[PDB]
Amino acid sequence: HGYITFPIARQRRCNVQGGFWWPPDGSGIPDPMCRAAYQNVYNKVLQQGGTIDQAASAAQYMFQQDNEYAALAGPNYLDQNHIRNNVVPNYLCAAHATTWRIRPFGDKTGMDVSGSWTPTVIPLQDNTVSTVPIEFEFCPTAIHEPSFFEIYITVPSFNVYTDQVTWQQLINIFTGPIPLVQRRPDSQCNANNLVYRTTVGIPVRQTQFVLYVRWQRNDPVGEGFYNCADVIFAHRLGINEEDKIRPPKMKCKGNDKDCYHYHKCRQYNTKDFNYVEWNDDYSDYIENHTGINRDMCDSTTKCCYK
Amino acid sequence: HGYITFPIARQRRCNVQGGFWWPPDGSGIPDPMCRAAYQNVYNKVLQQGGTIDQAASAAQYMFQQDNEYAALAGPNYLDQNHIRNNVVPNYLCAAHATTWRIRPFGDKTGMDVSGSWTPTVIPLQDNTVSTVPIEFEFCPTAIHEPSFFEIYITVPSFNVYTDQVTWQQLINIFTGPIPLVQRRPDSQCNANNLVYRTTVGIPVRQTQFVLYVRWQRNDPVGEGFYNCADVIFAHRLGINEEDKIRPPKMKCKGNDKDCYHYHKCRQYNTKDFNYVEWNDDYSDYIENHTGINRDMCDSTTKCCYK
Ligand SMILES: [Zn+2]
Ligand SMILES: [Zn+2]
Ligand SMILES: [Zn+2]
Ligand SMILES: [Zn+2]
Repeated sequence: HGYITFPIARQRRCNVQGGFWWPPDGSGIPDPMCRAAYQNVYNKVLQQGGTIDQAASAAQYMFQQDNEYAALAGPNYLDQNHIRNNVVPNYLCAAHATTWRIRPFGDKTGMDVSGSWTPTVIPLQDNTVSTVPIEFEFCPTAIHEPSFFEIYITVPSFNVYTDQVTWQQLINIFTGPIPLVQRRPDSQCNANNLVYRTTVGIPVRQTQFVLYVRWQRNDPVGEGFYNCADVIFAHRLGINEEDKIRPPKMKCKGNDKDCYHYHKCRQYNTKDFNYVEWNDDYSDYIENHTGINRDMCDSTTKCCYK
Repeated sequence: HGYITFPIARQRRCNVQGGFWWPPDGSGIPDPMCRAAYQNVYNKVLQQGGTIDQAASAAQYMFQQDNEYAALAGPNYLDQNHIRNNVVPNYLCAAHATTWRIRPFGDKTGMDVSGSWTPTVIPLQDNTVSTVPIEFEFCPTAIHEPSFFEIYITVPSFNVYTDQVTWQQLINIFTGPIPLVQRRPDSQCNANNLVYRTTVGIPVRQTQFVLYVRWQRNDPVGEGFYNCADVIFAHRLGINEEDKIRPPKMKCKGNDKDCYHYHKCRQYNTKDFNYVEWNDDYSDYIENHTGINRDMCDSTTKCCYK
């Protein structure tokens, strides 16, 4: 049992943020995607003749079990076609938990909805890097050995706003054991003294992407843990350094001066231009001249029935 | 002569924002990409033995001539291979103006630098749309007829932060005459009573992209006007509606109430979680455990020379 702590797993972030214990309808959950995830399981149980308590119990079970996003593979856990077709065929972010009446693994299908899932923002040092190394931290709340990990990244055409995570949209970037090490005082994990920690080069994406992490136990039970992690790279602002022409080193003089550890925790207006007023009228232009409901003729054409 | 007013052309936005007349080194330009564009032409002239005035004159000529981002094609303006190889082979956003000593068309190469160019933000009604109609507005400051337009969009793999706009990264989405019509009171154009206005379905992009607009005169001179326009679609926040399970219409009662024109112009904290303090420590985690300078051993390992 466990979950990704860095980058924080989707279901882990929803659990830690809370507000899901009361009210029972999930209206206290501040994140809209964690709220929509809760409310989808809640609403689904109600549709199937469940009571408010059975609906709230199934939705709360999905959030509470953030360390048990699991599926049993049996003794044939190394068979790729067995995992992709029988163990986790779909509902990848839920680890194929689709039965609210049967626990384990209940119904965690709320976690596979598409939309604006909050990501870990990784800033780029330079916008030209091909890969960014990240030190993955997997938090085991229960210690299980022997075990191995598989880390996947979504293909560049995956869209988190509209797409379900599928095996056909995932690229394997890691496979093998991850050594069990001592947590650092820094650790995002607080279950025991140990973590799974490793550097993985993450291929750069110009869009929000998903990192799929499978933690498989090498045993006849074949229990595997599957987690979705939402990530995004922040681009560095300014000119690309390689395009920047530098001035020659000069020394100048004249009576017109205009002619020549810790870190820090409207501006575009000039003496010859008012950006605030211009950008407000330009925002209005965007609204009325883009989309299926844009102004075409009504502000210029008058008609009557003859 | 003219420039795109909607979506605002790259060189038009830099000109309107101002701050480029004084100081002569361009330090008064508020937008970093307009400033880097100015300073690249300024610095280039200085490197070639130009004086501060010849450097400031060439950089100011690039900004001032926002309606003359032009190239002469000659009588064979319909020959695609003549345009892509001889007329505008490179420096597409500058309309291949590479000579500061010779006017027209001077040096406008500052406009082809890569980086965080400010885009027109177009909000999506739904994140599942394939195309978004926009009403293009081309502002003619000089009226020229007969003439035609070609509108291009960049390929999905184009990256504005690092890539030069090339013909190999552009997809033609419009070709033909655009009727000359009366400006609307709404108009972003203020040169004369007329504009070029048309609806074009813009293919959806999940990243910042460029719209390349070529306004060609049908005449033996074959003067063409070429403009880059930076654009981005804003995604709608929340759950994708198609994934949303709705509750059944119910009527409830009990003593615990928790159980059941014009428009408008920290929040994620709950009674059971402090997000502000958690998200500050998590931002610090990102900084120290991502990138080539992340902490690996130094906070845990002590060494000495024997
Ligand atoms: Zn376990
Ligand atoms: Zn420092
Ligand atoms: Zn003209
Ligand atoms: Zn309204």
